[PDB]
Amino acid sequence: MPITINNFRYSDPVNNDTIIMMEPPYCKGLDIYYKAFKITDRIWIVPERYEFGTKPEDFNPPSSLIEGASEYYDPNYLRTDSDKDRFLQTMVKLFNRIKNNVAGEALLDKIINAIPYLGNSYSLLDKFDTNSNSVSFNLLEQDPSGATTKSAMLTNLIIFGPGPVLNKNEVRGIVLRVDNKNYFPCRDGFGSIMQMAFCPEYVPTFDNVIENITSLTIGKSKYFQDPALLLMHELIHVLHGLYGMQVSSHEIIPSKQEIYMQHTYPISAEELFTFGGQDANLISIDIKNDLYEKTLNDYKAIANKLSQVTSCNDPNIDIDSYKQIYQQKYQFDKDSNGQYIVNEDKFQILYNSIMYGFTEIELGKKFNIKTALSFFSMNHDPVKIPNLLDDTIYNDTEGFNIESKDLKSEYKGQNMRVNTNAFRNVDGSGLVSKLIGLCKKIIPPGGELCIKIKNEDLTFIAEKNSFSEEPFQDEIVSYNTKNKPLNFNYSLDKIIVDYNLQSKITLPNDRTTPVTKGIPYAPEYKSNAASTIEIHNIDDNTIYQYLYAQKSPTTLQRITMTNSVDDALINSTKIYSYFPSVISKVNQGAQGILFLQWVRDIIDDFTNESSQKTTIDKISDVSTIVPYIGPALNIVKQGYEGNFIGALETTGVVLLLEYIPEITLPVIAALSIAESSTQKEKIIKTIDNFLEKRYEKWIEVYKLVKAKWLGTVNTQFQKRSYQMYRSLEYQVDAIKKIIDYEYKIYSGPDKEQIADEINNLKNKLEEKANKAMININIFMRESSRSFLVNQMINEAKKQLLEFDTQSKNILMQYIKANSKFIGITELKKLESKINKVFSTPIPFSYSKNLDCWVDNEEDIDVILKKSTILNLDINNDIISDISGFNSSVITYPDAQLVPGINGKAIHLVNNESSEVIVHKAMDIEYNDMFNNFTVSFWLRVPKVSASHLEQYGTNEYSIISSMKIGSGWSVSLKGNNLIWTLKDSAGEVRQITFRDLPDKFNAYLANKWVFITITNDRLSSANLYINGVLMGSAEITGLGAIREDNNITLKLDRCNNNNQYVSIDKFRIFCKALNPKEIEKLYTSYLSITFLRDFWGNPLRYDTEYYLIPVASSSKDVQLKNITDYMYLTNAPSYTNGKLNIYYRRLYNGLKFIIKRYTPNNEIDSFVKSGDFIKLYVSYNNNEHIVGYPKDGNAFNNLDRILRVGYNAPGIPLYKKMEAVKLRDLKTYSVQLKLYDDKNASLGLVGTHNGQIGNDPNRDILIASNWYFNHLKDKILGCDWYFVPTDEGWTND
Ligand SMILES: CC(=O)N[C@H]1[C@H](O[C@@H]2[C@H](O[C@]3(C(=O)O)C[C@H](O)[C@@H](NC(C)=O)[C@H]([C@H](O)[C@H](O)CO)O3)[C@@H](O)[C@H](O[C@H]3[C@H](O)[C@@H](O)[C@H](O)O[C@@H]3CO)O[C@@H]2CO)O[C@H](CO)[C@H](O)[C@@H]1O[C@@H]1O[C@H](CO)[C@H](O)[C@H](O)[C@H]1O
Ligand SMILES: [Zn+2]
Repeated sequence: MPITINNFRYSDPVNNDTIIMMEPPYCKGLDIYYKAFKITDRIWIVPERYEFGTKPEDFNPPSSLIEGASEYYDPNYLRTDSDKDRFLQTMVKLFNRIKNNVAGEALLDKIINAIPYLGNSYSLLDKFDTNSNSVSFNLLEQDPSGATTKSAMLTNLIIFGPGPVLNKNEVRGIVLRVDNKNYFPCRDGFGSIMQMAFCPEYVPTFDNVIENITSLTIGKSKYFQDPALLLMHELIHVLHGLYGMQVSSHEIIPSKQEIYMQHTYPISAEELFTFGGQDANLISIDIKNDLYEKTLNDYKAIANKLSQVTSCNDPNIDIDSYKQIYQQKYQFDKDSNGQYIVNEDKFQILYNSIMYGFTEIELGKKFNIKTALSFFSMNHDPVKIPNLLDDTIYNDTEGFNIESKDLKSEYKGQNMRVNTNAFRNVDGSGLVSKLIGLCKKIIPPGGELCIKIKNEDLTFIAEKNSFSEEPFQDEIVSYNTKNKPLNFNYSLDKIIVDYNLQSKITLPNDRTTPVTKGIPYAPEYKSNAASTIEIHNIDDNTIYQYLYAQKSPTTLQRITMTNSVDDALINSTKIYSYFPSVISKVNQGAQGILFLQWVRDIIDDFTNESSQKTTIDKISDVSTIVPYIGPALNIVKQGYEGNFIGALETTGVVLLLEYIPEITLPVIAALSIAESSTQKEKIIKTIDNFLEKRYEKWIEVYKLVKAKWLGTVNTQFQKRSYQMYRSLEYQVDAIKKIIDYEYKIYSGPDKEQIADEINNLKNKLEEKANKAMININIFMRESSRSFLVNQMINEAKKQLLEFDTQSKNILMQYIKANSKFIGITELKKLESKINKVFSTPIPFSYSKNLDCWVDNEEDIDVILKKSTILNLDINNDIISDISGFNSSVITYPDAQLVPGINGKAIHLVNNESSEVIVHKAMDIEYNDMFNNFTVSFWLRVPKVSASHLEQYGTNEYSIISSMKIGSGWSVSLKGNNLIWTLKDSAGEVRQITFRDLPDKFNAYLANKWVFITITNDRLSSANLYINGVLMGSAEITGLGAIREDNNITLKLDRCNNNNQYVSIDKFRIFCKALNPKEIEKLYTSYLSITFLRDFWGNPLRYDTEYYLIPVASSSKDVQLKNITDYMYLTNAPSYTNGKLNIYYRRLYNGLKFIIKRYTPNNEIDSFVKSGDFIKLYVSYNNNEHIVGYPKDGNAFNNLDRILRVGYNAPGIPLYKKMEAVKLRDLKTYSVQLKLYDDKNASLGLVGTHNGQIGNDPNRDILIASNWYFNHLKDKILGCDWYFVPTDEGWTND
């Protein structure tokens, strides 16, 4: 099953197998050859520049660009044999990187097996034709004689070095010249040789600014991209091309009229599907049906075409071999006559796998590589990665993000501020960008002031012509018209599951007859070179002057801040600012006495000013408004100067846009019926088809508006955040340059003492600028949402309501015409359901679908998924919402991460910095107010000591709360009592108080991971569950509206004990009250079997001391009789406390055991996986002694074998090979242990047998026996063990 990646040096000799002299497709018949290397089955590498259709002068750096982002040019790259070996070795390493993750392994398998069709639309119908440069390349071989032989070879991919532009990779199918037109076999189902132009050293950079998630220690920074993910991105284009599904229509063209509009190439639908995520919805659902149908016809043509084949130009080609291979590729079936036919069910699964399965984003997650969030996310200058072949910089299992160097966490290996060894800045000579000029008329104190703006800083505004209007035209319902799908998507996880099951299919030999037919026509290189700049002339100051005014000079000079934008543009020493408080304190030349106070007062003013939030009652679905956006960017209405909040009350969120798009829609034509010939059966079907196509209009039109929003509205709100981030950074850079000047002027005694606290206050500026961006991103995210949900979607609804009433006339006149046929009973019943349907509008969804019912009981996993509105997961030390609604999450400096039930968990200590905040998305803002809901999470709290129950036993502290004013819900603790509280608008209160059990070894709030679930039914009661079992209940009826805080806060609040902590994992909210059967499935979903677990519920680890306790006899510890002798059970001591109502068996007595790997490899993991072979040691007198059974040693009933600690009799072998497993009892944190001999025979599971050895007393002695294997379904069993390590959260009293 594993795919083989070949190794070679460029200097290795030609062998006519893995190393050849290739004549590439666009050189066919010219007898020009290049050394080529077979990286794997059907993939070649040619270390040469992609020079096809070019001239030498195209490779030099031009003066400017016509379109797009920055481009790096270097004609000397990949010239020498040395350069070529370097290129070859880097590619091999990147292919090995891809192979070593199963996601990437599945991608490579699809590409290899998706062989092109031996033929195309203009080839012979009865024949397979290998005589085309679309499918085959020639190659020159030698004999021992020295004479040569022209053969040919079939292939899927050929990888070349980069063309002129080094940082823009390309994938292209071979083009054929037919009737003086370009024909692409990679576009109508057949496929072809795909040619890639690739360069691994030069990569794009992106940043962190817009992201919903935010850490305050990470902050905002730039990142560079992993070459392996860039390679995989292009391999997705190769995959589409090979199945012949390359999309080349319905492009998104940028408008380029105004200054603010970005100049790019048209964005293909190909690119958007490959990148994935939300921006694949720029293509509206109707266009996806067009593309699906196109490919369905193309494949049907091939199924017909393949059937006619009885010959081939190559005599050696076995015709029947290829037929079964193409049947497999295309998922064709056979009719009983013997012809190939398209099964449409099997087609839909194949089509979605290719177009919507592999995407950059989804691969990024599987590989732990950081990606951009949107396609329109800002690119910066590319960087160079000149040490990919150093394993200390980039390895073939983690890339840059290596765990042993602490660079996996928070994707720090890609972070340009942290990992400064891994990159170098690109040389200035070869880098070129599109700049536009902007000149303004100014009065002398020559004629003008001109600035240059970068194309990357401009905004993308989509053309109106780029979006469909097919949902507005006439649509004819009939009997035989079909249902269209409204979901085009496919799971990468499913693709992996499919890849793991599918049986191997060997391909035929890829050597074939020579290529003589055709003429090579290489497409000419479309140059992006330019000689001049576009200059714009506007007399008013735009946003671009307002940002340029905030720039500081690069010189160690005194600076001042002003509120006059025209002054700051002229004077080099002056800077624009929009914080009045900050402007005063910095401009006054600092005080000689109390200099530290002056610097301290700068920070207080910057904090007060930059942190300002507000709301507007008339804009009810925007939680956060930042007032200073107007003064900073010059977004202002006339007669509202210095009053941005009034300007927003009057105009609405549309004030923030730089281009107002037309939101009015044409009339949606009513549904028409063409069904004259009618039986009674065919009428009822035509009524059902009429209702379905009516439903499909609402969804089609909704998704059309969303597409338009994404390309024309959302892109404008996105840039405003970058413009604010740039602005806030300009202000921080200035204030620091003021302090740097005034520090060097300052003359006092303690200058050297306070030095580091001055640098400590300069750091606090960037902290408060990042906290400001949290509000600004919430403002732009929710404004952009409000314009979609309200303004734009109301236009769709207006036309859709009119579409309903017009189509109801047409439906009930068709009913009138054929009303007679079973009237009395069905005509009345059929009319009743129609009036129910058409009266109800269909709701618009901005994110996931609010479905909190789900067809009575469809399926418990589906019910749980569908009803989820919040779900916190922790990936690579980042906490985020994965539910679908994508609520913003804020992680504060001292929120800590610890081992969890399946990954890592949140850990909260008792100070104000230890905090996690979820700002609820607007879609789920008020779902708690009147409706049912459920909250679930794993909890772990330490055993409260006898002292702290006396001190802090009456202190109630909350740990999770939505409460303001004070209304909401909260989870709180008080001594050993768990408390759920529910409080409404009018001050009504309902609580559940759960008294924990006195036996702390069996208690829920005594240092163990336990699963909490709290349901809330408004028409009855709220129920508290722990591990799926009901523990408490309280009545919720007679309770009004609940009006929460917009943030759900995870924090220790009003807790007096400064040493208190808790741990919370998998925090989740559902929009309904779960029943016990739904809870049980939720509880057990988290209990995996991959990793074993300790007594506390955390992952069991190697090289860690553990005390053993048998589950069946939990009041017993393990003791040694003597070294080299047996182990046995003893009564463990205990602690009782009458007045405080607590007691427990004392921990940490008995033998210390240690687990080690039986066959140590070079792993980073210290986690014990189920099935791992292990060696068990006892740690006695700080020495390690092996546990095992000696050959023919003492044993009860000849079958229960007595274990021996550190046995070493000279001759006799000791069997010590053990296997750690989890065979039973999934809810308990126990593990079993199987013993083996030298020949791999089971000596049994480890447990105990009652008896006697010598004249010792009667003891439960430790043994190994196969007896247990016939008893694994018993409720209690003697082979289950707790592994108990010492923990901060349990000390004996
Ligand atoms: C109760 C007991 O002594 N169990 C130990 C067992 O002893 C054997 C006989 O018990 C069974 C059993 O219950 O497992 C009886 C079944 O009918 C047998 N089933 C079959 C053949 O299909 C099994 C089976 O033979 C074995 O498991 C082999 O794999 O054994 C037990 O009744 C018998 O006792 C008397 C007998 O009553 C009488 O004729 C006369 O007095 O002689 C016998 C011995 O005094 O003895 C059988 C063998 O000695 O043997 C197994 C061997 O692995 C265990 O030792 C088992 O004790 C369990 O051991 C566990 C871990 O080692 C753990 O300590 C449990 O708590 C013990 O019950
Ligand atoms: Zn692409």
